[PDB]
Amino acid sequence: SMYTTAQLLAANEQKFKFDPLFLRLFFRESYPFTTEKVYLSQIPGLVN
Amino acid sequence: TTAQLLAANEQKFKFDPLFLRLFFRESYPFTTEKVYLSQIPGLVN
Repeated sequence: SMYTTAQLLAANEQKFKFDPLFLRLFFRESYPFTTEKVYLSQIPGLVN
Repeated sequence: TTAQLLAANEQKFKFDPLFLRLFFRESYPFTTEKVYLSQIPGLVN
């Protein structure tokens, strides 16, 4: 029952900066593996 | 004694609307008692 008046003027969304350069830049190929575990192997190449 | 008024300058102080001209545009007259300003956090973990 309030008799006052109000007129909205602006509603601004403050958003924190966030930009993914590391994902866009180095990690470029996606391998979705359906199994339980993943294997990674490195072979040394020091021949005496 | 006669005389004549050849020149008469008007003094002025260096005044210029800079902040209002640069940062304040889009005037909004309002026919309302009080105004509302609102903002949304937009902060998610």
